[PDB]
Amino acid sequence: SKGEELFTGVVPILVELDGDVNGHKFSVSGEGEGDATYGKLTLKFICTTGKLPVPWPTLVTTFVQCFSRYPDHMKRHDFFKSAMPEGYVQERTIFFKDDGNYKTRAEVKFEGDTLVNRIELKGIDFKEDGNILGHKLEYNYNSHNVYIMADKQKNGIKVNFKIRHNIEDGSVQLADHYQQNTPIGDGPVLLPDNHYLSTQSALSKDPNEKRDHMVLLEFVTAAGI
Repeated sequence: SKGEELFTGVVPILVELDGDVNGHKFSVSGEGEGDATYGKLTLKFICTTGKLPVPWPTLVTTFVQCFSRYPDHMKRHDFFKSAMPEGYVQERTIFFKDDGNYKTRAEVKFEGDTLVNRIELKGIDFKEDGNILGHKLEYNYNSHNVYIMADKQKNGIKVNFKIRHNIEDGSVQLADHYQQNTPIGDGPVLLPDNHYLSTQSALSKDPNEKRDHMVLLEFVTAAGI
C-alpha cells in the first residue's frame, strides 16, 4: 500500500480538539505514540482550558484507526493506512440516549513525521442534569466491535457502533455512533469488504499531573475476515 510503509515503526501522535458543549467551550491537547505493528496506542490528553465540562470517557472515540493492526491476510482491507499520508476526514454524530448529541469533524493526516488528529466538536441538547453534564459516568471503558463497511459512492467507508458507558449507579449510558470517512486527497484508497475492529481500552491518571487529564491505552485489531 501507499501508506503501509509509514506505519512500520513507532509513530508520534498529536491530537488537537476544540469543542463547545451547550455553550461550554473547551480545548484539549494530546500527545502519544502509535505502533500499528501491535495495534497499540498510548496517549495523554490535557484540558487546556482548565476543567473538562464533559466526562473524559465520552471523548475517547473522538480523540486514529490507522493504528489498528491488520493481520497479513486482511491488509487489502485497510482503508485507513491506504489514505496516508494525505489523510482522511472523519465525521461523526454521536447520540447519547435520552440526552444530547455530539457532532464532530476531524482531519487525520501526517504533518511531517507526526500523525495529526485535528478535531472540531459541537454538542447540543444536553441535559444540564443528565449523565454527561452531571458527570455521572464512571472513569472506565469497555471493549467494543467497530463495524466497517465500504462507501462506493463516496469512495470512503461507513462505520456504526454503540458504546456502553457505565454509570455510577450500576446503570448504562448508551452512545450511538454514526461515522463516515473520506480521503482527503485525490489519490486512490483501498475500499474494504465488511469487517470489524476489535478495540480494547484502558483509562488511567498520571499521579504527577495536576491538570485535568486522561491517560489512554488501547489495542486495536482487525477481524471478521
